[PDB]
Amino acid sequence: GERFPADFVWGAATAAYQIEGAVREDGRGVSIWDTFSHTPGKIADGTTGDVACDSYHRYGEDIGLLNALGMNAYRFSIAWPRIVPLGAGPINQAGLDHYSRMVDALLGAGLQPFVTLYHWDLPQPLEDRLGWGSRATATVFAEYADIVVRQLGDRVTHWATLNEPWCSAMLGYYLGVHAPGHTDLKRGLEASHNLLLGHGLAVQAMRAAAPQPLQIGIVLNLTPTYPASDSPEDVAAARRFDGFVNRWFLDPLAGRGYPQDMLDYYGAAAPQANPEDLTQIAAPLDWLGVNYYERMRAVDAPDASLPQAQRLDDPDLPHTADREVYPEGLYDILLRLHNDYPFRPLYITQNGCALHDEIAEDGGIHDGQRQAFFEAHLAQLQRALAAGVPLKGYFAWSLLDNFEWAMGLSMRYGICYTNFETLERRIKDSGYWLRDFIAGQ
Ligand SMILES: OC[C@H]1O[C@@H](O[C@@H]2[C@@H](O)[C@H](O)[C@@H](CO)O[C@H]2O)[C@H](O)[C@@H](O)[C@@H]1O
Ligand SMILES: OC[C@H]1O[C@@H](O[C@@H]2[C@@H](O)[C@H](O)[C@@H](CO)O[C@H]2O)[C@H](O)[C@@H](O)[C@@H]1O
Ligand code: NA
Repeated sequence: GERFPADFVWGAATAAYQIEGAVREDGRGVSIWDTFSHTPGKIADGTTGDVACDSYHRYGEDIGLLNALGMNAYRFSIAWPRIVPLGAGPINQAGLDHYSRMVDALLGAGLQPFVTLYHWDLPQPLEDRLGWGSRATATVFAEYADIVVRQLGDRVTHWATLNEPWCSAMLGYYLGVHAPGHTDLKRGLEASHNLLLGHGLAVQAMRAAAPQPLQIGIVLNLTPTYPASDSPEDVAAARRFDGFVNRWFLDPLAGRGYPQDMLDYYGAAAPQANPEDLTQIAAPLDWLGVNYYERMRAVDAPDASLPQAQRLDDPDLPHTADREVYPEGLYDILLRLHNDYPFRPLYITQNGCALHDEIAEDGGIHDGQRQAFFEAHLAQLQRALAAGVPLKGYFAWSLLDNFEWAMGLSMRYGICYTNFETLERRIKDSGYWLRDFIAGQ
């Protein structure tokens, strides 16, 4: 009841800005996250992605970790700023050559590359022209996608267009906690539409530019939502939050248009989604990736910002450094995708947790709660497979401790510990647990 398919993808995941550093090297342009990180007060601990894990130079060390963990895949992102530094403008061949070498190093190690094209590092020049608030950014995103697949698509079969458009749109343009840091609902919703349109345009451009058949998907963060009580007010709140995070993206991707309950709720703040756009958004996916960290147990919050839902913590569930642990939410969300939506196959493209990790006296990192996190979530994946869910792989978040966006370097999600001063990496106990679990397969 333990065993995964022999062809199951086992990996760990990262994002370029979170790990690479070398922010001005080899022609790289300025990204929104460079601008944002360098804006006083935006990052909790004053850190930036300027060095991060120095993976631009140290990716071979990262490959060494993945090999030591007995993984058979690595999910990582390509930095648009390294490929088209102005966003819309000339290619930077040095950037493409870098990722060509990295892809070859992965394939040489027996690690399948699962490449994300957009993991939040929009070139700043595009943001100067409204960024995801402009349709033209979707156009030039698709051009970037074409450029990269033409060069690497002879070797990489598995691509994702976007990582987590809800974060880019709602955290970056509505709540202002992620780059570029805008705070307007209409801007967030407009951004969400142009992200989805970028996705659709990119799929078509990638299929046209591809030198071989590709497996193209999109990666969504999904948060299963539960009403804290069965009162109408709390059930409605759960429904609005579920629409805000999940259905807003799943439905148009599924060819169902935007969810009408949310359209009516947002009113004129929602974009004018003409039919032609929705057709483009609903391009068939070869796979869908799910990023899962937590559930939302919702109570009505009439006085809060839309969607007027607040989290009610449950005393019966333990917390990590930053979240409630709820492994069964992964089962629920997969069963929902399996039964309620058409996408298949599915991958878990990010799942992991943050702890107050410390190097112990013996030199290891004794992260038992993270081991238990993986054990429990993988148990729920076994249950989901048993129910018929077409799950084809699992990527642990993250390969190593990294720059976690607005939290900076101070929130450690790695299965490997990163010393940010020396840049040494050390496998945590949870990493060795994953190694041995995967090898039992
Ligand atoms: O049939 C299974 C595949 O269904 C695709 O979803 C399509 C969607 O692309 C299309 O817009 C609407 C039109 O009604 O139909 C759905 O079935 C998924 O994208 C694939 O992942 C899935 O394999
Ligand atoms: O920096 C830590 C990780 O934060 C996650 O963001 C979660 C998101 O998954 C979830 O859907 C919403 C609402 O429940 O909460 C956010 O905090 C990102 O998905 C990860 O990429 C990121 O590594
Ligand atoms: Na705790």
